[PDB]
Amino acid sequence: GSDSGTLNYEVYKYNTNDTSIANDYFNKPAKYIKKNGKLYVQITVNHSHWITGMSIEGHKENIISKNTAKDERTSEFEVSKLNGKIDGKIDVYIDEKVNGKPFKYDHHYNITYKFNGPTDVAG
Ligand code: HEM
Ligand SMILES: [Cl-]
Ligand SMILES: [Zn+2]
Ligand SMILES: [Zn+2]
Repeated sequence: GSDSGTLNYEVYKYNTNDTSIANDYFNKPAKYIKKNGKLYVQITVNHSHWITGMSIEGHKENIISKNTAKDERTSEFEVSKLNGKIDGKIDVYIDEKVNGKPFKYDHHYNITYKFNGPTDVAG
């Protein structure tokens, strides 16, 4: 195997096998890195300015890069596995026009990640 690379994943509605409304805001694929004996994923979101916070498996995002022009950011999370489901949280805050009409949105959600990374890279 390889201790770094890309991995496919999907974001599911919490504790279901259904695609989350959140899923479109997550760029695919992510990357993974194994370092200091631990496993990490590096996930890029779009509409970054709408997503005020993220955590996975109880760990808050560590923002490693931002692209202000594309309204994207890349966040690193420690994970217990590269293949399988891990619950996470996302905070969303929107206050701007949608189709010309003011829209406001302020929610904190649970989500379930399904990671489809390699099975031969252990912690
Ligand atoms: C204009 C933008 C958006 C609209 C109109 C919208 C609308 C909705 C609606 C109607 C629900 C169902 C709530 C319920 O029935 O209780 C929902 C749930 C949800 N939304 Fe939002 N949403 C928007 C943006 C976002 C964004 C940017 C994210 C995250 C990046 C997000 C993440 C979620 C999550 C995680 C749920 C819970 C159910 C699921 O996982 O699909 N939404 N949204
Ligand atoms: Cl979490
Ligand atoms: Zn809030
Ligand atoms: Zn809410």
